[PDB]
Amino acid sequence: TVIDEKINIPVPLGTVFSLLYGDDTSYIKKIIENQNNFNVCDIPKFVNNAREITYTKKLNNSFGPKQTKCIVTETIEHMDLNSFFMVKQIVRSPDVPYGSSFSVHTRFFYSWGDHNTTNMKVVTNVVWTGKSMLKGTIEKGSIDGQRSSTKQLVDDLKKI
Ligand SMILES: CC(C)[C@@H](C)/C=C/[C@@H](C)[C@H]1CC[C@H]2C3=CC=C4C[C@@H](O)CC[C@]4(C)[C@H]3CC[C@]12C
Repeated sequence: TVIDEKINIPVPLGTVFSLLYGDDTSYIKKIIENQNNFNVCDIPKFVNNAREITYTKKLNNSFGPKQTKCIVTETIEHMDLNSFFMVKQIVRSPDVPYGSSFSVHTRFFYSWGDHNTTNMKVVTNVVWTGKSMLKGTIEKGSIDGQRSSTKQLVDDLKKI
């Protein structure tokens, strides 16, 4: 469930918001392009605190499909204008075994830190809409790669 409990971003809350979710989508597009993905759509601005992002993810697993599409729903859930905000991703990947029976939900918690730093926690969980003996492989499939995805995102986020 709890991917990363406390990373610290040496940049203010409002700028981390702008850098990952601002109306200039070029940073997040570079971020997303760096996580083993291709055929990335043109990254939309948020409208009504929601935006859709599509791409194909290359997989190196035991023997999944070894690539799958991803239809990602990204929404800004909570905005306390000074102390914290939170973004929630719902990620569908129809091409994998038992796709359309689940989605991956990841919450990105960003909070005002000391001398106006930003610390983030990342929490995910699979929501199920169908039975599947694969349940516990997908569940730890989601957690495992999300762990990797967060590592690249904070790795690229600090560089700038
Ligand atoms: C045996 C097979 C069927 C197993 C391994 C399939 C695992 C899939 C479902 C996993 C592996 C990589 C995972 C994956 C990696 C990284 C991210 C980035 C994150 O920001 C949203 C979720 C997302 C997109 C997830 C979704 C679920 C994926 C695509």
